[PDB]
Amino acid sequence: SNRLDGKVAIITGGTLGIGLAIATKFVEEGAKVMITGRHSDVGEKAAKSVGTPDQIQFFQHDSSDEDGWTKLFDATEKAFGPVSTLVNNAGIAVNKSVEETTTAEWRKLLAVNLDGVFFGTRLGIQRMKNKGLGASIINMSSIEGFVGDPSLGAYNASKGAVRIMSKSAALDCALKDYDVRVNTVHPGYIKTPLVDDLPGAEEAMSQRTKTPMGHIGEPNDIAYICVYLASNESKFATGSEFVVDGGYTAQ
Amino acid sequence: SNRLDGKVAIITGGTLGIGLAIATKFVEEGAKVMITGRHSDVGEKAAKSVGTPDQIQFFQHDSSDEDGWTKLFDATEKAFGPVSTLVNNAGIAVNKSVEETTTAEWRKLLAVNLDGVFFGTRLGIQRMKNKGLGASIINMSSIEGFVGDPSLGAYNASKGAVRIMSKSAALDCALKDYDVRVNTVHPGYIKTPLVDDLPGAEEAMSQRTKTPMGHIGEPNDIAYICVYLASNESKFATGSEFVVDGGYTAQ
Amino acid sequence: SNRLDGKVAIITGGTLGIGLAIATKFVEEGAKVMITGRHSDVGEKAAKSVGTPDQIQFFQHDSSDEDGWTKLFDATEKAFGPVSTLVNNAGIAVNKSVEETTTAEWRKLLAVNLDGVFFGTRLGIQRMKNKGLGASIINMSSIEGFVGDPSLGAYNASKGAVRIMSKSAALDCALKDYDVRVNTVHPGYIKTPLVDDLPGAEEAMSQRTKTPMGHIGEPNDIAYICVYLASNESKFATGSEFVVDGGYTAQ
Amino acid sequence: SNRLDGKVAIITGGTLGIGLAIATKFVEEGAKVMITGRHSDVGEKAAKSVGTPDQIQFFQHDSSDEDGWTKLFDATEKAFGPVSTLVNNAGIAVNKSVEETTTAEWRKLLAVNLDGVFFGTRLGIQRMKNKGLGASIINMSSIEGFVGDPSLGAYNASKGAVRIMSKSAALDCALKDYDVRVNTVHPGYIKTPLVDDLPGAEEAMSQRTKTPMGHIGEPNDIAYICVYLASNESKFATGSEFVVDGGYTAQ
Ligand SMILES: [Mg+2]
Ligand SMILES: [Mg+2]
Repeated sequence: SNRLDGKVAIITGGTLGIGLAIATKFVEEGAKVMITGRHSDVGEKAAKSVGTPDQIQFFQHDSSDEDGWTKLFDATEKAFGPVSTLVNNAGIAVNKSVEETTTAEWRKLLAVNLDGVFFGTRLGIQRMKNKGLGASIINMSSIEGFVGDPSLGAYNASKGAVRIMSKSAALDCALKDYDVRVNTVHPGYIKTPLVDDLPGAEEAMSQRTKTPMGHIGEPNDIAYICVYLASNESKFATGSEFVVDGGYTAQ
Repeated sequence: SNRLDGKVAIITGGTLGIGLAIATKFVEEGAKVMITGRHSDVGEKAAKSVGTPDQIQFFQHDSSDEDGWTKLFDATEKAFGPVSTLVNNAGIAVNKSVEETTTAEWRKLLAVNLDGVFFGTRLGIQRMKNKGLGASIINMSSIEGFVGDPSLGAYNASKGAVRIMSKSAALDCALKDYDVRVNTVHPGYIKTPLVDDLPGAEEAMSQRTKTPMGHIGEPNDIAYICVYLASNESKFATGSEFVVDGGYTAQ
Repeated sequence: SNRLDGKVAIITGGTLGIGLAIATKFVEEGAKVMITGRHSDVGEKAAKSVGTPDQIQFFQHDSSDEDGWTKLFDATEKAFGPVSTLVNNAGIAVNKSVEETTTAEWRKLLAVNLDGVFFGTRLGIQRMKNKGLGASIINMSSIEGFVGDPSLGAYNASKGAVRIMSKSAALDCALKDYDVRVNTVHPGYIKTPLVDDLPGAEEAMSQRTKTPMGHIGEPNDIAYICVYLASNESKFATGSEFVVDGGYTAQ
Repeated sequence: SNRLDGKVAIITGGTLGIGLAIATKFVEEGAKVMITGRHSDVGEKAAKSVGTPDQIQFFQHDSSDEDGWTKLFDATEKAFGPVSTLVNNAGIAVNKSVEETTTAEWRKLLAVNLDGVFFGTRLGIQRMKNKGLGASIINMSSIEGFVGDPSLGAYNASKGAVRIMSKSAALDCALKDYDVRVNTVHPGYIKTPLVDDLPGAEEAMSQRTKTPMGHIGEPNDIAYICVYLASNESKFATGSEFVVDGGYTAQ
């Protein structure tokens, strides 16, 4: 309770799934939140479901849209004051091996999962540093930032990039005393409506050879590690990877 | 607040420093705690400083003492009910390169830092599994479980061992549905009275080439990640390494 | 001696530095080699400096040029027969933090260091699979695929991406029994004429806080690990990272 | 051919399997070799199977025997001159989870797999430093130094320890300009006569969920990486881990 007192957070892809759970717990611990998403119909319903406009608002945005990032920050500042916390959560996947990935698929995925994370991280550092906010940038990877999957080629590329880029940003921010931390979170498989929509997906992910726990996680498993990283409890963590994966990467 | 509702924790080396901060925050979040340490004079004062006997007690023990482990568990059960949570925190260091380590130094260090962790982990699994406790075993490494230090040879050995042994235990516990998670925590340098006692130590550890933040951490930086791992918030994390190091290992 | 009997290799950025040493040793070990580079004057002179056209040729190419990759594979086949070995070595750097990277610098570095490696890996799998060649794709990272550097933000993103994408491609090729291995090489600092042109650069890179050996490496340190990976000596190695760094990443 | 000109190597557990293939290739590449093993009958026959006494000899030793290590180095010097290269290959396994490991099994496995490697590394540094030998210490781990296995608890502890202790020793040797490199080798599953004696073992280890290549390796896959590490070809490699696993750890 009140673990995020006074924080102001942007969560990209905050209207569904993992993003939405992050938002929900952020609001519960006292943060002001701006969630983003591509569809206003979903976005505005999501925001209202979590709380009132003085707690949480929606902002329509594609994380691959560089200019929209500037608008997003300005809007969040107008609503809630200076942003302290950024969760780069929006992502997409392509279910293809490297061999079978088209160039269009490659660029589309990178623009969200890599360029978007870059735009958010770069803008977040510039806007959040040197303000005594206890600022924190939480970049969503994946277990796919640690291990390959033969049918997630471009996704693996994007998540390996976010992993190491985040260390670079962490170190610069530390060395320059910016009061900004940057860390990555690496979910294993997580049960969401989208997973429920793909027959047999949870069942495959729940095989012991994939997830040793023999079941997949839930959105709140990611929201709780994000609360920790956004909070000043984690003021000495920067440049680190936080895995919450049911044992996936342990074997 | 009440993040450790109903938990019963053993924290080895709980009377000083990082251990003591863990204990303090554990009690604050509603856990019952048994702290261990080598000296009763220090131990009993430490326990009373944190709370009353129905919250926290001391138990004298050297973590390298296999038979004492059994007593420790029995005592903790007698005081507080079934143990749910084990923090293997007790450790020592030897300030020697591998080349310059005597065999006596080697065995002494291993007996605490490796055998002790093994005895605790093995006994913890046996006593905690299959009880619906939400059991959690948190094994203290180190940044020295990731990277070498030329003057910490045996220490590096012990911390690399704990790191991977912990994954083995994690996986067995998961695959057998024991309801026990095992994870490791990897502090960077942390300011304690013992560090304050070694002239120039904090100053050396605070050089940017060591810790990018340009200062070292404090005991509560470790206590907070331990609260998370002991709590059911982290029910999908097992077999993972959690680093809190000021950027040390990021560069 | 004759460690690469019968192999046919493409080495991108093969006209200078690391690439040129790889090419030199490849030819010494009996491979046929196509080197690429941006300047025809340089490339032709480099090929002739190594051997005759029956051993080594040049093909002008920018590794970001998708169509030109098809032309390079066609050309190499026409000269030497079916390609067995690809070294994705071309790369560029931007000396900027994430915070200070322009979008143009981001895209230009990614086009070479990431898209180019994708284009080469994808086409290499297509062309080399299922031909009993003992095919091997060697993707040049860097130490910057393991650790961050505060002033190499885009470069870190690109080297992280190559690291994990290469595991994805390894796994698919193994699972499909393609007779293609994929592995990464991670040089630390290496002395080249370009380093020699920057006063003080080698000395800085040779500080013990950077390279524990107290000096930097030479192009042949990367050529020898590449001969191992290209040869059938490494037939059981796939999806692995091979680091040759003077200790940089060990501390 | 002549890749180990002038070298003098000790290989522990050199009479069978991986060790014997290392010894065979070492001799083929011009090294002088002392192999160790427990059974004199086996050892003498193995040495003679590889070459003559001017190329290779046997010394009976249990790698847990501290004093015998001094005797082994003395003996090797007397036969061949100053030792340049040490391969710490001897090891044993216990097929138990952490939970089910007796203390006796723990101590017996650690004495060989951990203390023995310490004793060899320590004495090797002492003996090989500062002699212009291009000295190289190659510590055999395993994939079990990266990932856990639920039924190899003590083995995982020992392989984690060797992994990181070896980085400590690398760093000290580099920093002190000792002309000693230390690196680890991490085999995945390898076909030997001992595997062949367990019905079904190879088939199980060859499942794609274990080894993506769908088959296991052979002793020469580990011998070739060891020739690279022992040779001056790898003069800039220290403190690194070299994995040869058929993809095991990539997924
Ligand atoms: Mg795995
Ligand atoms: Mg480092």
